[PDB]
Amino acid sequence: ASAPIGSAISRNNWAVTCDSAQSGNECNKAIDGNKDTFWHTFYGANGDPKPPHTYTIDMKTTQNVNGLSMLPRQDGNQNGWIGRHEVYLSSDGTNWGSPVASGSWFADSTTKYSNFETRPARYVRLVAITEANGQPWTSIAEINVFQASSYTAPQPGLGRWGPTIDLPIVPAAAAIEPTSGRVLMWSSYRNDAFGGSPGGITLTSSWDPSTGIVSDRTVTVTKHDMFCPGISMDGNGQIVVTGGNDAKKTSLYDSSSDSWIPGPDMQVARGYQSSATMSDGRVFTIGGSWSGGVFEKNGEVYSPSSKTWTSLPNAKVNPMLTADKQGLYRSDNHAWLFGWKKGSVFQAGPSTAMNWYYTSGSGDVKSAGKRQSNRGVAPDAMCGNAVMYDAVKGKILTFGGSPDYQDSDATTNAHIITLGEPGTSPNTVFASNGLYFARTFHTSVVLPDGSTFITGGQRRGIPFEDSTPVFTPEIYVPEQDTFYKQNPNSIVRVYHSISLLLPDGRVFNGGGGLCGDCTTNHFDAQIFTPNYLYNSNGNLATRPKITRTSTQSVKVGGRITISTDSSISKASLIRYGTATHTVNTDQRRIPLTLTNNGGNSYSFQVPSDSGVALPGYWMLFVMNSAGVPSVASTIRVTQ
Ligand code: NA
Repeated sequence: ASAPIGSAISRNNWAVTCDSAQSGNECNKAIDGNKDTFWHTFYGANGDPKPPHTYTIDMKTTQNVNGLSMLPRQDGNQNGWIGRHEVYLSSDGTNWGSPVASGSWFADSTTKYSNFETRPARYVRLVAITEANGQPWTSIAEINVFQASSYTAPQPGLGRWGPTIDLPIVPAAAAIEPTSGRVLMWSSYRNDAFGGSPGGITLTSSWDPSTGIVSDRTVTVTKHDMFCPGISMDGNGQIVVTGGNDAKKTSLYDSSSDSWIPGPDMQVARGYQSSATMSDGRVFTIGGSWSGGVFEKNGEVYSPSSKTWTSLPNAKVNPMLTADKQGLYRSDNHAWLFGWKKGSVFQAGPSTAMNWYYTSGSGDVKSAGKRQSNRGVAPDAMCGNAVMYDAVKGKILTFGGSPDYQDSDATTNAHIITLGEPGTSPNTVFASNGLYFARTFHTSVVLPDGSTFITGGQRRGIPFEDSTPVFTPEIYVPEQDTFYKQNPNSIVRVYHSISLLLPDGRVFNGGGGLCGDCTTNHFDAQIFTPNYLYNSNGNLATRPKITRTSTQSVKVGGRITISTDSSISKASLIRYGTATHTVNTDQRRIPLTLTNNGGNSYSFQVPSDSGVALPGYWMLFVMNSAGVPSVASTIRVTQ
């Protein structure tokens, strides 16, 4: 199950309108209180009018709406089950504006919801754009509207949440398809659960920011249930998904062909391990005792060229283990890994102990010291996040998490780690005064400007429970060494949520749950629009445009020339991300130094070090003096 974010509104006084209704299947059947009676559009003898179909509610009064429920026809028949939909609010009944929520509902008879940010409204409208099976009708047994306890206008200058994207599944794993710009999400063998999988199947779903279409697809070709895996975008631009429910499998997603390809089996079966792309396009993985057994799982490395997994037994997991109470089952999970110089992998935590992993010969691991500051040695921060916001200066921001995977209090601790040469002890200091809010299970993304957006989580880690939620996101401004609270959202994002940067510079935040019958499944996502996209008036700012790119594929050391429509002040490269269970080893930012060629023409050099400019796909963003970013240009960086 799922749940609405508010309280059901009294349907006493309501006035409802439909595009059609078959006698017996009248509009009002939908708000009668009887799950046995439903509204149904014309059929048979009345004809079969295709969708869109519409349900308009006049609540007669103004309420703080925050959601809606749609209980499908419970008579064993599928006819009229809403797939694609859009929800609109209106204070007047004429001017609706943009949908507050849209996406697709899974084809089943469970109550479906639309949770959205609170908005004062008198009129509601649900548009059924499609029928779950491609049929013409639309049926609704019961429809409810929810209200917030109160309404608080988002404050100016602190970004905005919305709209909500409804999905058929809990997006507990997501990636950005670099070629398409689509957000790819996967759950498990089921749309709402992982437990009891026969393995070999994965439900996936894609959201296209450009069209707003949510398209779903079952993957079986790779004979893998991709729940609880390792994710890395290799040197080739292919997404490497490893283990999880099918502990030894590897599945390869090729954005280019929009296809899933079976990969080689890992040497060791793992679940909940982290994997990281190396300076040579290879993928390194270590740990993962959630599945495939609980024992010391040393490193192994994947060669996209030979399509082999090679064990690196001397790349020892032991030094990176946290002191988790549940033991190894959790202690080797979600390592904060970063591919660095010369085939090295840096492990920034969660363990207090940081380490250098080497991939030559049978591997090696060297101690890089302890995460600490003037405030002390940092404790284990299981499920804390780690973001490399300046790969040129080797700057990594770390924050939140807790000593144990669950039933532990989250921290406010935040640190800056500055990496040097592999084998050396990096410098670590405290970040400002730490987070405004302790959190675990939160997610984060590095934005075009080098700031880090941090959202969701809870104060105390209790998987599948929406307790002690943090609704206030924070942004860390490196230049200022300051954290800034942003406008709060309304939907809890704890265990199993994700965040990804979209090519347009907005953040996609979604998921949480995946616990079957629980009422904590969130079959949605929301868009956060950072303040850099607005002007003072609260309207959207005008964005520089990249009118030209000399090439869309460059070698490390390579030079790119672009023309813009306006004079640009700054530019950055951001590696395409992948995310699951707080881990995102693919994203990183490179601040570029621009050569002003006159006539709004500029050139920049891509770092010559493939351990900085890890190969794969990147997004190029230009900023005007105002600080407004362009939408990204996609650049393939090859070694
Ligand atoms: Na009814």
